[PDB]
Amino acid sequence: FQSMGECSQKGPVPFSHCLPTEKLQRCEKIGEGVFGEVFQTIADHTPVAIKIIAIEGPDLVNGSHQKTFEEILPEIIISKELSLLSGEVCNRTEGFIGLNSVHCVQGSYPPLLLKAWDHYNSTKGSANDRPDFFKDDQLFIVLEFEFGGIDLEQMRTKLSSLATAKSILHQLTASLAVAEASLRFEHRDLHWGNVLLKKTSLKKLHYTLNGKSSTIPSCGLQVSIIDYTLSRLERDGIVVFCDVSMDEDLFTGDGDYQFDIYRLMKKENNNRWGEYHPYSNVLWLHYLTDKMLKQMTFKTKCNTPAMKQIKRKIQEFHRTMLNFSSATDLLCQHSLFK
Ligand SMILES: Nc1ncnc2c1c(Cl)cn2[C@@H]1O[C@H](CO)[C@@H](O)[C@H]1O
Ligand SMILES: [Co+2]
Ligand code: NA
Repeated sequence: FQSMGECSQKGPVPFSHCLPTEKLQRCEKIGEGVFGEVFQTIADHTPVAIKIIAIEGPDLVNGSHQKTFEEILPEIIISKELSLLSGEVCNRTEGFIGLNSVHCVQGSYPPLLLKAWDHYNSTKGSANDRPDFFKDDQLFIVLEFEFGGIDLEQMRTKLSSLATAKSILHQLTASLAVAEASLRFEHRDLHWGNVLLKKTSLKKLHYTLNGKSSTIPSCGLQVSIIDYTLSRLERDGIVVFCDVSMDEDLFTGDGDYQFDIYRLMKKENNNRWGEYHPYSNVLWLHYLTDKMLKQMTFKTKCNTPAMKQIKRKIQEFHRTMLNFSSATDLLCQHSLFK
């Protein structure tokens, strides 16, 4: 059965099942990675994001081998578990992205998606191969997500002030804490492409951690965490994760603190990726705080002592947070969030 038993179709479906004519025609490419492609479209007046990953074939795609179904299952499972936290009671958060559906699709790549791919290449430039070489027996996983807004990297020059950065860090820490508490979750790849920002009219956002509800001032933005390709969690003691113990390349990057975080995770976990080490979530939050202070540039600087104090408190968070054991420890004990 398709979509984890929430679609009545059995066996692979064509692209047109997921992308009927008007939905396909409205696709625009919004992102990419070695994994594949991300398109935005609209259905029932509501934007969605469609992540398309080739699986099970022998061709290199963007320079790498395609995952098998067994290899892609963890991202599918984790996407669903994290989405479901929006509807839970004891441990509840909307800070992970909604998952609408997941399909296994068979076919060559739609010409209309190639048109969108071309437009992105012509305007932004792509690091990927044009995905025009797939045959009619090719399998894909198509994940349809809630549209989460714009990634923090693309918002480098677009945020109002460091007050907004504080909200963003609080939202991220709370979401991670709730997922720790519910699922013994580690994201493991929370670079600034994976933090999405969308406008909200809500003044406060709500979460529940181990039965205790609280709120976070939004500063007009709702944060969504995406991309569970490297993530880990467990349910009733059964662990789902990406075993990267034998990966060379993941640990040899340079030129950004991001690449150090991979090495620092490996140090923390002794290269045993099945274990639960929620300190990895602290390391990613440190990397994001570091981006907030060193790479983000804000429309309004910290011009008054009250704004300079927010800046100082974020600097203080940066210099103290590595002494906390988990996002839960940070949320519950760090002075930034009191
Ligand atoms: N649900 C989303 N809503 C909005 N943008 C999204 C997504 C996803 Cl998933 C990915 N992206 C974009 O694609 C890139 C590669 O994954 C990300 O960095 C986002 O820009
Ligand atoms: Co379906
Ligand atoms: Na969200």
